[PDB]
Amino acid sequence: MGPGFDFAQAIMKKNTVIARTEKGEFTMLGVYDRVAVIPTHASVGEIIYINDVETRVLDACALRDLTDTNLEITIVKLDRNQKFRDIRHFLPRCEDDYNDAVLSVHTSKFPNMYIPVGQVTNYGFLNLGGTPTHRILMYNFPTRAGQCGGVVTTTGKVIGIHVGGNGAQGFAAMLLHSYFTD
Repeated sequence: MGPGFDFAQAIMKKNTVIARTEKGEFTMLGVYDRVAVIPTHASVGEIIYINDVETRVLDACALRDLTDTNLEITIVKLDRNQKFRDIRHFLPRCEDDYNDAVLSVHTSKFPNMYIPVGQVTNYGFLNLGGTPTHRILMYNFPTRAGQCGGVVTTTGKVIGIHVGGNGAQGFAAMLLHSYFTD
């Protein structure tokens, strides 16, 4: 409908796949080469389905900060025959607050879904499903089961992936440029 939705659509149309694990179907953001991200609660194993194709997992790393606290981001390298468009230049370098974000989801359940979530707070610490978690972004939208892995964007920046909610607020794990240096 406007420039926020434009940037979000551009990311969804080229940099997402549908990932299926034993724990469900997730929006999965491809960042560069064969490297993607997914919430750690997806429990990625040795094999994952990518757009309903059986795919070997070459590497999976559940990120933690240097306090050894959960960040809820798993970086996956996929044995796929095709590279993602490199979007690392759209990743923030530092922790920050944002105005006017969009949460975008693409699964069998919720195809072509875009949600204007408004102001995004650098929330920091969250007890996420009983797990102490750092680098959490918060938005005041009643997000639902099926939106985990959703991409959070502003115009020109990919800032996070949706990892949970409490019925009134939604929570995303930050993406930082420093996670994807190679």
